Amino acid sequence: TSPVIGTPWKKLNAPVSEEALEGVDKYWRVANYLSIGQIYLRSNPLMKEPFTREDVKHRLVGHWGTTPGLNFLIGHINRFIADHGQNTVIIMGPGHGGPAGTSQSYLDGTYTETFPKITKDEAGLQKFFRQFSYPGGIPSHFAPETPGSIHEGGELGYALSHAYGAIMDNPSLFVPAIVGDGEAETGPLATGWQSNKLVNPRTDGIVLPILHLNGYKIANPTILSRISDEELHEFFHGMGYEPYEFVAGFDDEDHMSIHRRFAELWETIWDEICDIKATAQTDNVHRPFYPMLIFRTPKGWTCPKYIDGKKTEGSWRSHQVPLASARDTEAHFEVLKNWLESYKPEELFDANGAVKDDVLAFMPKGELRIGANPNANGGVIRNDLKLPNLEDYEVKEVAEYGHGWGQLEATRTLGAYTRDIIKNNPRDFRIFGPDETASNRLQASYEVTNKQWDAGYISDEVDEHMHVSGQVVEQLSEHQMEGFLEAYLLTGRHGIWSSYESFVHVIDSMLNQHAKWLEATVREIPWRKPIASMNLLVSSHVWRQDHNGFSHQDPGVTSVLLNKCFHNDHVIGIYFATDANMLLAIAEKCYKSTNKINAIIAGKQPAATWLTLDEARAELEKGAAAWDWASTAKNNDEAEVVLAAAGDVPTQEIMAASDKLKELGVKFKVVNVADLLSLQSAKENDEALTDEEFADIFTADKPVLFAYHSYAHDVRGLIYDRPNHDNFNVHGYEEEGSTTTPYDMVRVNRIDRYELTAEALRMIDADKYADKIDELEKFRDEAFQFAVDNGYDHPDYTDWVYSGVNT
Amino acid sequence: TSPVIGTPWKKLNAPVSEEALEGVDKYWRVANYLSIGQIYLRSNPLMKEPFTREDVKHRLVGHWGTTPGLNFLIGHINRFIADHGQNTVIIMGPGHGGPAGTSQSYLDGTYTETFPKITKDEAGLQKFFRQFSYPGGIPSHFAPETPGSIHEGGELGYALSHAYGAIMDNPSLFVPAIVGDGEAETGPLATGWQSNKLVNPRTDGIVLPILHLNGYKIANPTILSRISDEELHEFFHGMGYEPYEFVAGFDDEDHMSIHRRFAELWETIWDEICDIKATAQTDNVHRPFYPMLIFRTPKGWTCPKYIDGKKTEGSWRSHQVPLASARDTEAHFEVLKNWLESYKPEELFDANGAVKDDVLAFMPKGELRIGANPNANGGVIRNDLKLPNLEDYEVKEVAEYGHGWGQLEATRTLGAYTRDIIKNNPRDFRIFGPDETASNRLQASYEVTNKQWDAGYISDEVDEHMHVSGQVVEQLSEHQMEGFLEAYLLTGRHGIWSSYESFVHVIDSMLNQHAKWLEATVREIPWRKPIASMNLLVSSHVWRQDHNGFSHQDPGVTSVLLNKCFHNDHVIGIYFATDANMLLAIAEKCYKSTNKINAIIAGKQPAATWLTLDEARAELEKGAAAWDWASTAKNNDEAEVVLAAAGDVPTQEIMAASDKLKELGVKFKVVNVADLLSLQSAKENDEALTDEEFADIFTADKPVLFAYHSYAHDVRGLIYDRPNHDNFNVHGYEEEGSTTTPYDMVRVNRIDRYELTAEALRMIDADKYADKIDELEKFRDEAFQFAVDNGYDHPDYTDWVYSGVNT
Ligand SMILES: Cc1ncc(C[n+]2csc(CCOP(=O)(O)OP(=O)(O)O)c2C)c(N)n1
Ligand SMILES: Cc1ncc(C[n+]2csc(CCOP(=O)(O)OP(=O)(O)O)c2C)c(N)n1
Ligand SMILES: [Ca+2]
Ligand SMILES: [Ca+2]
Repeated sequence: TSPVIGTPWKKLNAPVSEEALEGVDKYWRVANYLSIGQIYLRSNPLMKEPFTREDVKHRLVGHWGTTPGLNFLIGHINRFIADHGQNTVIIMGPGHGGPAGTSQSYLDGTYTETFPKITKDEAGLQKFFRQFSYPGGIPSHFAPETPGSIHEGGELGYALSHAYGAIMDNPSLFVPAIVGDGEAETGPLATGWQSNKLVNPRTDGIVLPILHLNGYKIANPTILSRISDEELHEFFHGMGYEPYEFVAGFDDEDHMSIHRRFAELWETIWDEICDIKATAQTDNVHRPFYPMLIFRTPKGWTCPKYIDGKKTEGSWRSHQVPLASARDTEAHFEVLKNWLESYKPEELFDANGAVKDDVLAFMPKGELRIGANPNANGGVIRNDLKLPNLEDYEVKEVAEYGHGWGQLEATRTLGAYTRDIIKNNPRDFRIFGPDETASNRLQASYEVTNKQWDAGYISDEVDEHMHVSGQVVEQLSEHQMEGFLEAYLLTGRHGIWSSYESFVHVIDSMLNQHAKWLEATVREIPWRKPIASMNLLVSSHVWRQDHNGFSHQDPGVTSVLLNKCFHNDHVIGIYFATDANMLLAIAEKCYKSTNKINAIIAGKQPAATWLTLDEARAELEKGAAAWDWASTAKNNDEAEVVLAAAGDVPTQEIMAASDKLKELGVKFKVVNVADLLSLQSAKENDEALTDEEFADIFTADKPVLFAYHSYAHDVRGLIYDRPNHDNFNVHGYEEEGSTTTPYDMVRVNRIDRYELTAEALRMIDADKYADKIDELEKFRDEAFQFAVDNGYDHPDYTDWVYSGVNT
Repeated sequence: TSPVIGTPWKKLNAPVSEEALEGVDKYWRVANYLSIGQIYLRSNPLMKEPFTREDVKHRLVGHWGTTPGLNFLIGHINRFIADHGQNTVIIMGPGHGGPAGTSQSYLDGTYTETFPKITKDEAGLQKFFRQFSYPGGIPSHFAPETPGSIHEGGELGYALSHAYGAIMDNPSLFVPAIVGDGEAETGPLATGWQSNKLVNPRTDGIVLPILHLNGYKIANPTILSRISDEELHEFFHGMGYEPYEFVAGFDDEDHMSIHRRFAELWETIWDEICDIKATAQTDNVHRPFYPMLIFRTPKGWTCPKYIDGKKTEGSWRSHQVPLASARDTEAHFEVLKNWLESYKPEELFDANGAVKDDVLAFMPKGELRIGANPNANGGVIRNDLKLPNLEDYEVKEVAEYGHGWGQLEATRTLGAYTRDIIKNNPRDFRIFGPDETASNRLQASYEVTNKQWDAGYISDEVDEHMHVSGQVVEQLSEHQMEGFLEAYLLTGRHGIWSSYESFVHVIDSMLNQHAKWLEATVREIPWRKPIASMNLLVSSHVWRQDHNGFSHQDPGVTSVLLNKCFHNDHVIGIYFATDANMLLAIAEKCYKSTNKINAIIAGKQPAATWLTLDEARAELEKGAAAWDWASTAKNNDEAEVVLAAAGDVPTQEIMAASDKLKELGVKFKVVNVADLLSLQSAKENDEALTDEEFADIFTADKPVLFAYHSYAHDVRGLIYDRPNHDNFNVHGYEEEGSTTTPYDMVRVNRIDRYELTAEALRMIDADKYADKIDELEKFRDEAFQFAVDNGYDHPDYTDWVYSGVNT
């Protein structure tokens, strides 16, 4: 569970001291100086004579525009943290403001504690400026290499989904979430505002949304800066917020007047947030209007108003660098010098290059610091879940009645197990769902918890399994559900979410950014401790989207995840729950895992159980296993064909084909694949089957019929350098299907049992079996015609039960 | 359950027809005519010449002031019921407006269907005017003898508690509840207004409170008529009502315009109530402001404006009769004649004496009639409870280890039993409690239902066992709990309420009124089918109010109920649950019971269990038993003294005395009274023990030591004519006690085991035993001193178990 840090939700009960504001104004000046430093200077950080074009970087990389606004807010938030003792994480939406985030960590001391080479003197300062967005150095964004970051802000949109995920089950946590006014135009951001109806002010922390209304994005004004102020205020009132607006920097008002006005506005906002938290201890079923701050300042604030007779301060022109070169002419270098000199660094550093005591006296200490708070390194908070005994959830009937028994909905088993994990790990585990938790059969969790809902209630006849507090959250937004969970994990908790397989593609780009976050962490951030995995139940999959049709038929997230499977990062898991027992073995491995995205493809549709839990754990350990109890061949040499499957439905059809092939006395080895990456080149993936183990399972020389859940391309790409790879006949999804029957779905994708049988016969001897083949092909048309005439599948398809069952 | 009658919550969707409103004014006129007739005329209803002073009544008995106003309202309600098809019960707050309710029943034709002797002609009018409030006739109030009444309104103040009880689990029922402005000054009424936070507009019906603001009570203006209209409006709004005011009859405005205005306002109020009922099918968690009608009309409306130079219309002087006598002078007869003529009775009756057809054409028919509605005759709705199996609740351990076993809280047993009653009779059974349901140990109910609460919710940390709908209701008003349950039974449902014994006295007057309702019903109202019994758990009793003290120590309710045990009405049960097993037997008896007020005196303290369920049934069947197993005497001749207890605690002390009498070789009978009315004079009660059965149990010649739960005066008055009654030595509560120990409570009322032992010896041989008697007296003064010194009771009192226990 999240730790209670400092003295939360405390009013100052006194005006902000003048000496604190002089601190903030000094922070701002030194942060802006460090920020311009990182962008423009390779050397001479303090402009010791001689200071020349030689000291300026050859390529200017990084963003000024957003930065001075961020520096202003973080200065004021640091003052606020020290005065109040408030557990604070910032979300930097404008992640391209990376200079503001590195400057923060430097100034609060966490940069030097984390990277000892980066000292507090002229030497460290030189290295600090140079290394920014520099080969062999650190990124342009508020990346995971930055202490204080749980949000890089590279792909804009997720500032609010992450803020709200961070405060869930974290009642002492305050999150200023700084939202770009351009970011506000993305879809993900636009729905994120609505998150204030899915958090409770007693059991969760508090998000303060801050609209960085600097008027501009890259090359355009922003919608929200160019609509009437009355429309802007209404918009945020209508999303359940109390909008405050701060305007500064558009006139000659002196900086200390600005700090006084801001510090007083912030404390008035803070006082309302404390009354919300005090009220929540008595009444947490009435949703308050949560403050938010419209922060309207000029983009590029404090840079030169004009450069080359073009407007730069208060323009889109300041977004990257207001001055495109400092090397090209004397005059341009002069501009950089007067700009850097405008902050008066001579008042900010002592002789040996360190920031003066009186610049940092107001700052917070120890774990309250932005860069040192454990919420911003949630692995140090993360505990192992108390897991219940896996054996308690096993489908025992496989052992009694034998392989292929029953018509169980596999995902109900993961539902029972996940229920009891929530029972034993209250406040540490959450399920998210895009209005699909029940549809994906995880509703067993409602036995120990509720859907968290902090909008209106109306009736017990409709409002089932809802409470203002609960470990399940649903909104119809893959972006919200991915976003919430990501931040929950990054702040040291655990969970899972489910989606219909086709609509996983809505958050492909979020999976990408989270993969990339994890790739960077395992590679080069050993201080950033492991977080619980992002566990995604991919269900209501293509083969059984026969009730919804072509729109809902796309297993392609497999292809997308395969694009994050390099360099032995081991940050991606792709699992095919063959059955309920294999789903348990995968759930066990995923729930115990850290630093991964786990895709678990599992049918929710009635299907057979093939494996005992013991057999499934043994198979999962390797990723693929021969099924000796289903093989007719006793060794590889005897085997005329290999029948391999990956997925509940490809396994059903391959297992049905095996039975028809066994009636013709064919010698065939059956193979199951639960771990896609177990098939990956041994050269790329040191956890994959060895080429000797691969050859053992799939044989060295025989024809392999491979029925795959997703697109054949997936497998054909993975096994390019595997032994016997040219003898893989890989059938998968083929962009065929509609509103039809389960049999038609596999038929039309040439993965139905009758086709898989015919293909095996073709691969053994098309001549010897030309007749049986022809008969199979005629049966396929017969079986379709049956569906069209009757409106359900032929009973040969429907009523089949593995020969190996005793009924 | 309560039946769905007519087309409930229907909008009219058109103006009221002129024809309908002509109807209502005729109704008003004829009902004013029938009402003055009942008060003043013994003969010659239609004033056929000669009409003289000899057609008047000698004694003028009945109330006018309220009646014209009631007649106006009832008329307009009948128009409403007929146009809409609305399930409707009225509550006549000013029950002294009896003439209005009888007038109603005659006109709707339920009077002639119930009393075929009272026909629709001059002959029937003559019987009808005579019979009213007249020897060997019918009462002055809206008594139970009147179809449409479930509320006499003799004892003012219960109008709203009855209205709100009536609507509970009755979603089709509409209850216009007419409240006197004088009734409003009473406590029970003043608190009754708040019942709108304890009812739900989906699962319960609607009460429309109508304040009959006629300006006056008997001799005084009413407070609510002489405060500003602004305060009046704010008052009702503050109590969660939408107040509507109708002012009429204080100017020369024509009757037909008054009708037009009123019907408009009525249909506007009805449209609101329909919108409330429609909304509630979707949102029944948000409490609406319920409409209420301030009806401001002159008291005595349509009486002479003056009589003998005294203001009568719009004055307290019309309260009874504005015409003090119609026989004292001729002038006074003229005033009566003129008054009766101003309704133009020749337009209302045909020369036959039938009320014409144009007068009733507008009226409701069938079961929608105020008279015919089954909710006003609840017995016709009353089903038997599906009762669970009494054996399933038995304390089995008395068989195992013998009489006197355990320290169980008896009320917990009653509570598990009643829990299962609710579970099996959903929407048919209710528990009421004045914030004492848990304190009296009846909270097992919370397993299957909740406390009904329709004010605000705030937190799951305080709002336990509470839903907007449930079968348990709690307010800190004994008047509300008693009132709600009364109306719940009258409308043909079942329930129980519990109270601290002392505080049952708050509602003595309501026990009186309901007993009298039941007395009259069983005597001469066979058409009024039998209603479920008013079952009252009387716990937290005098002996174990050692924690609260003197104020909480009053078992008087027994004394009060005995004053309603006559004529073999059998409308009062007074039971003492000896233990949990006696309580189950007493409970089943009460829950199957009808047309009774059952008072069940049972302790909630840890006590011994004396009887199996079979010994309990047996003992309860007759209402007293000899405990063979307890007696040392094997017959009545051998016995030296009879020990008798009524009540758990007297039973304990008597049984402990019995063990000290046993260890001195004394021979004694042990008797237990469970049903107090079994000791009643067999002259007075044909269910009481016969003088033979009595003398058998209590011997005919032996001295009887009687430990009585309550005041000794009770038993001393009940047995005045019983065998061996002068030999009864009755110890009971004697207004001694404080905040003290359990022993000191019995000690200071001379009913402790040591005094009971001493008295048994004093009644055998004051002299032979003067050494044991003196020693017992010295231990009483020595165990009290132990308790003062150590603050718990002497181990001899505390650790005692009956002889006949243990493995
Ligand atoms: C999803 C996405 N689309 C496009 C971009 C490219 N992009 C990066 S910064 C930016 C403008 C952002 O402006 P705003 O949020 O207003 O930031 P600020 O003014 O604070 O720099 C754009 C289009 C992106 N990073 N992410
Ligand atoms: C508790 C109680 N106290 C006193 C009375 C005696 N009583 C009968 S009528 C009456 C006045 C009632 O006036 P209101 O309710 O305003 O009746 P209305 O004006 O409709 O005649 C009184 C004091 C009573 N019935 N009940
Ligand atoms: Ca911007
Ligand atoms: Ca009155």
